[PDB]
Amino acid sequence: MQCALPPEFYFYTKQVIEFEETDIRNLTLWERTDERHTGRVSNHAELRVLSYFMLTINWMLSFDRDRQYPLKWILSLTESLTQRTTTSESIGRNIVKVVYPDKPTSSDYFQWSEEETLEFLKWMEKQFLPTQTSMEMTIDQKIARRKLYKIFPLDREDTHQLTFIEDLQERYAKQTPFFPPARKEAIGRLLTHIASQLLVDFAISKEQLKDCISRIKNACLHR
DNA sequence: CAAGTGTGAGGAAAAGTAGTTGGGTTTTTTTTGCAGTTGAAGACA
Repeated sequence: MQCALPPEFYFYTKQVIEFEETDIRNLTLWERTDERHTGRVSNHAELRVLSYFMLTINWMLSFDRDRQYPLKWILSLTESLTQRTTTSESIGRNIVKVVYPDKPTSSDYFQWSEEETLEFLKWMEKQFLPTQTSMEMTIDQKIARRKLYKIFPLDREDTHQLTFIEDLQERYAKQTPFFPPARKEAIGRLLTHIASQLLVDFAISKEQLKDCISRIKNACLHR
C-alpha cells in the first residue's frame, strides 16, 4: 500500500520470503548482540523484509516474460507517485524528512509543494507549541517577549484534504489503465524511489541498505 | 570470497566560568553697629 499497491506483490515477496527468507519462516527479532562493537550482521528482520521487497519488485519486474506488467505501466506508477498530499501520512514523512539528514528530502524542503508548505505551518502552530512553557528576569525579559508576540499576534491575524485510503484509492485508479533498454531504465528509475521511501523512514546507509541488499543477493543463489 | 577479536575517538550540553567593561556608591582620612581697649608714632622737659 505504501505505493505501487500491486496486490500481487504482497505474496510475490511473501513467497520469496517463503523461499530463502529464513527457510520460509517469519523473521524473528535478532539476538542480544552482547558484544559492544555492534557488528552489521544485518539480522534485523525488517531490514531484510524491505530488501526482499525491493528485490522482488526488481526480479519479478525484470522477468515478467509473459509481459503482465506493461512497458508504459511501470513509469505510470512512477508519475502518479512522485509526491502528493497525504491524509496525514505524507505530511508526516515530510516532517521526518525535515531532520535534514543526507539531503534526500532536503530539497523537498526547498520544493515543498505549496500547501504541503501550508499544512506544515499548521502542524508547527499546533505541535511546536509543545515547544517551551527566560526565568526570573524581573518579569522583564518575559513581558517584553509577551508584547512581541502581542505584536505579530497573528495565528489568523473537501474538511478539505483527504485521508490515507482515499489517496491510496485514487492513485490505484490513476493507474486505472492496466488492461528493451528503456524499461530497464524505468525499472531502475522506480527502484531508486522506493529505496528513497523505505530508506527514509529508516537508518538508511546509502549502502548498508544495499550492503543489506548485497547480503541476501548472495544468500539467494544457493539453489 | 568471506567472517570474526581487539580497540580511540567524536560528539553533546547546562551550567559554570572567562574576558572586557562599567557602574557604583563605598568608603574616608561681599561691614552691616557697637564701645572699649592695646600698641603704636609722635612729641615733650
